Amino acid sequence: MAPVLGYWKIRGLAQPIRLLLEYVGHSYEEHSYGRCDGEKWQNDKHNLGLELPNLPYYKDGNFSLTQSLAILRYIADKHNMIGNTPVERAKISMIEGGLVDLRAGVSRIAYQETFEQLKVPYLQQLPSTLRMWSQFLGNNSYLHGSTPTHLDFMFYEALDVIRYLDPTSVEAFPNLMQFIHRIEALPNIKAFMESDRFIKWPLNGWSAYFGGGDAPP
Amino acid sequence: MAPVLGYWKIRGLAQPIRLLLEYVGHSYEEHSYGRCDGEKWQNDKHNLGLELPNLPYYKDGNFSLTQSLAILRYIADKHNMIGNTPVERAKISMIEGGLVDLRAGVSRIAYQETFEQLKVPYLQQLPSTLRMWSQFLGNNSYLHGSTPTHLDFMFYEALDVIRYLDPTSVEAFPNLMQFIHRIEALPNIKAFMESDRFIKWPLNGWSAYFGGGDAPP
Ligand SMILES: N[C@@H](CCC(=O)N[C@@H](CS)C(=O)NCC(=O)O)C(=O)O
Ligand SMILES: N[C@@H](CCC(=O)N[C@@H](CS)C(=O)NCC(=O)O)C(=O)O
Ligand SMILES: [Zn+2]
Ligand SMILES: [Zn+2]
Repeated sequence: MAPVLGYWKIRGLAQPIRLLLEYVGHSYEEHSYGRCDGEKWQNDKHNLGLELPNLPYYKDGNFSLTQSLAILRYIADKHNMIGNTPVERAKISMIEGGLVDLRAGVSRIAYQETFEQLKVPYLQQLPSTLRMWSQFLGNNSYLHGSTPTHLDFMFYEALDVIRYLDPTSVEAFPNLMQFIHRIEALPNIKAFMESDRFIKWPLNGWSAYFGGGDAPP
Repeated sequence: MAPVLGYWKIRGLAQPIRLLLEYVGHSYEEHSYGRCDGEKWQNDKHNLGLELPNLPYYKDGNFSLTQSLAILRYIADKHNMIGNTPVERAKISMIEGGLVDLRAGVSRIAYQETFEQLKVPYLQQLPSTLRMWSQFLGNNSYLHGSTPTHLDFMFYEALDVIRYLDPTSVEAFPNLMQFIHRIEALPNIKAFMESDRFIKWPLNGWSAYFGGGDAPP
């Protein structure tokens, strides 16, 4: 019946997609692959009709996609959240790119042993990165236009992951904190987050020294 | 008068932009940062009017962008290459994501001392990735539609870099070689590749162990 979103049973790259789906209210099924389901994925991989096999994937009948940003932009596009002029469309793609980097910064250091060493320079850098994001947000409720878009769920997830790594870093910018609360207050987001479905943990792949494991440390 | 692309004087993330710009004739000047211009950049960084400062950038009057894919898409959009329906748009974004992944597989190991060890499993996985790309392209001349797009220059650059790392990986796929030759024969691209301004080297940032340094070994 309903479209499928396949991903590891983790937050990671798919969580902004789930948040967007939930916020716009579109029906979907998740096909989760748990920590011990590596081989199940291997069996499905070349077998789902996908043109560029990967996780996450997204299947709706005949139509299928991979690449998390493409999936997210597909849903976004349905709600006219990707811009209407070359200038605006570009601006949105820049925002996405920066948000991809914001998230990936955490991922780049989370999978190696020396994470606690790497954390040190990371936090030296972070405040300017965050400052950049807080000036870009400014006094607006959302990153672009005046209602939530996929950029906002991207940004929320990144922030939330990063607050976890160091709660005070994000806490130093009032507008980012108020943003975090703004999104958590969105009724479909709140309901989702309070539901059976919601995946609080892990933030990254299970094998991560930070954001990994079956539960928080 | 002319728009400005700014980047390190390397191939890297900018090469497909440059290739696209030279293919369509969107006239431009290139503000180049050399190996020893770290300080230069640091100082322009916050005084170029950039909302999200970063390399590469693109300035065109009052308009500016960062994010390599965003710049790429801005130009492509102006030339009708990012699709016209939500489905087509979404597939194009999927192909982009796959292509960024393909280029990044090189970058993720090339900067590490340990590159020659990491090379070995990279080359074990590589044949399966190239197979995916080879079948996705099939008998078509170009990745999407019937004329060159930004995807085809992202793809060309990724494959050229990979061929350099391991020629016969790519030569095992005749359709991929024909694609490389097809791009190289486009008259605008050819004249470009033969010009003084072209950058043949380095592939990655100078400080890299694969595709780094001021010239090939
Ligand atoms: N750029 C891709 C990266 C996807 C990716 O690397 N996915 C990983 C986990 S986050 C995976 O398990 N891929 C499946 C596979 O390698 O077969 C995206 O955004 O989707
Ligand atoms: N996701 C960005 C990455 C940008 C990036 O990492 N740029 C590096 C060089 S590859 C840089 O020098 N950034 C400028 C800076 O960090 O100040 C893109 O695609 O443009
Ligand atoms: Zn809808
Ligand atoms: Zn033109």
